This record gives sequence, C-alpha cells and structure tokens, in this order.
Amino acid sequence: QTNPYARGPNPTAASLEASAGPFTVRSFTVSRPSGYGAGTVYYPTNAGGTVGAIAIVPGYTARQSSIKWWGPRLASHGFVVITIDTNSTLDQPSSRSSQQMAALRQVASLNGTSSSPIYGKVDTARMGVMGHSMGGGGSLISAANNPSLKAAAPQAPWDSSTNFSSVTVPTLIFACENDSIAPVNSSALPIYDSMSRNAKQFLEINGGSHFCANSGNSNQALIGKKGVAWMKRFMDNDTRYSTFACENPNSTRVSDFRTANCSLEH
Ligand SMILES: [Cl-]
Repeated sequence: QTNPYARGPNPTAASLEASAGPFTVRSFTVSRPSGYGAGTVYYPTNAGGTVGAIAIVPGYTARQSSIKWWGPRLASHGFVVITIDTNSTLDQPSSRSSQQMAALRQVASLNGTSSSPIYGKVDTARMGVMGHSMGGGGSLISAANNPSLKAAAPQAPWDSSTNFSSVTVPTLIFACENDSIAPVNSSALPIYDSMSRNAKQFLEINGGSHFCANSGNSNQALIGKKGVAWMKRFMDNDTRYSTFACENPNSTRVSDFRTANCSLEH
C-alpha cells in the first residue's frame, strides 16, 4: 500500500548530503510570536501533500543564527520548520521545552490561517523537535512530556538530569567528541543510555567542539543527511530512509556510533 506521508523523489546519499534537497524553500518571520521570543518559519513549495512540522531551539545565550542552517536544509526535503529565539537567552531547558511546544502550536494555528504562507501545508498530527545544548535538553523534555511527537534529534544536549528513561519517541542524539561545555560522558551518552523504550541513535562527531552541529559546521553533509533521514523515517514512517536513518556511517568524521531498535531497509 502507498504510504500517505511519503514525499519527494527516492533518496540517494548525494541528494541527502547536498546543501539543499529537491523542494524550493521560502521563509517568513512570525509577526506576533505566542509563548516564545521570535520565530522564522521555513516551508517547501508543492511538496505533494501536507508535511510534518519541526521546532528547533538554540542553547543558553544563543539565538536562531546558531541553529538556523537546519531550517532550509530540512524544509527542502519536505518539512515545515520553525527556528526560535527564547523569551530570554538565559531560559533553562524546561522553559525552552514549553516555548518549543508553543512554537509548534503556532505553526498549527498558522496552518489554519488563510492569510499565512503555510495555510493547509502542515499535517499537525506529525511533529518533531530539535535543539542545541539546553535547547537539546528542552527537546528531550518535550519528547518525554509529549509522546505524541514523532521524532526528536537534539545536538550536544544538556540537562541537569540525564534520566530520559520514559521517552518512547525515536531519538537521534548528535554528540561532539571533545565537548567541554556539555561533556559527552556526563550529558549526551548517559542521556542516550537512559532510553530503553525507543528507536534511538547516538552519533558522535570526531574531534567536535560543543558547536560541531551548529550553523557553519564542517560536517553539514553527514549531519544534514542524518537529521533529514531520521525525520523522514520517523515523522513520515518512510522506509525509503530506513538505511540512511539506521546505518553506521562508517566514516572517519564519526568517533562513536550506537543505535537501538533501528532496522535497515528490508
Ligand atoms: Cl546551553
């Protein structure tokens, strides 16, 4: 049977590693942000049907610029993406999670607003969360509080507590090998090891600083391929992406790879 959520051409490693996918992307600034500081919405033209929505949150002291490369990258593969600024750059992970969920609710409100460029473009039942550092911890909190979310892909996450054992949402953790801000051995890896109820993955970037997955990084081909593949596999149930989502990249750019409940394409 046809998967009703499958969008776009059949993927290749080259198409997923490119700076942009097949869809043309447009963007707008949210005029009156509700429950968060500011937002930019990225969306594809003629994706072939409604698409899922992803909300991305930066870390402590940081703004949209640090995570905005994901906006066009994911939207060009068939997603509506909102990148946000928080009410204060000093907000903690629980506050970042509340603001991330408020941003997804505003994308759902704009989907039902005839004057919005994303009117009727979103399947509001299929949503995902991403973010860096405290925004990564906020994404894990969003997944723990909202198991109705379809995917999570935080990067260099940090939270006071690394226990995310209740999470049932498919979660990809990008980690940065040499992170001295949210060290892998006390943040990303214990967070990954705590989750025994989900599809999950741990991808550690070789020699990476805490900022190894932020805008301007030198691994956008691999990181972008993995982020899009994970969101495609789990937000769209798209088994054309099972191998890209679940595979060990076998790359010199990766210093540690682990995955669970993640089957390759049969
Ligand atoms: Cl942070």
